[PDB]
Amino acid sequence: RSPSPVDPKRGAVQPRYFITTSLTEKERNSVMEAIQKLGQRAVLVEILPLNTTHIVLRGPPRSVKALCGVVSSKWLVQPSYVFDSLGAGFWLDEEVEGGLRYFPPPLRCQRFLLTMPEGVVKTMLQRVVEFGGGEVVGQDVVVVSSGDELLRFAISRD
Repeated sequence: RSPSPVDPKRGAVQPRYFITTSLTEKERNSVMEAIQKLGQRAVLVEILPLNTTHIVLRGPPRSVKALCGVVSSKWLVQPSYVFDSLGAGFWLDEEVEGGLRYFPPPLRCQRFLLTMPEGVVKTMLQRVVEFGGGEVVGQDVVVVSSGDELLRFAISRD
């Protein structure tokens, strides 16, 4: 988060399709109202809607939707990205605002060995791996014992 206070860097003038994840109802409604107020080709719109480009979340990626965004090259931005852009009068540059985007998709065509017992956590991680174009092994493998390990792998590629 480092825009210039004089001439803050403008983001590209193009459609932005926002969803939110794991926000409180109050913060979600505030984010929605700000997106609608700023406009300028942004819209608040499967695990992710097929038209998703941006995911608003508070804090680091933790939910299934946030992890699917990490591995499918969506922008992951804090609520401040929306409120700061409304304050500037235009959509700010996502990277200057501290937004996260991992390109190309970091799990694509990679094989993952989930060294954990069966359960909802394993199931969710298999869904994330597949959402990112990877394969879960049922040798060139990435061993994962936690979602944190998969996340740290996904953000450290290229």
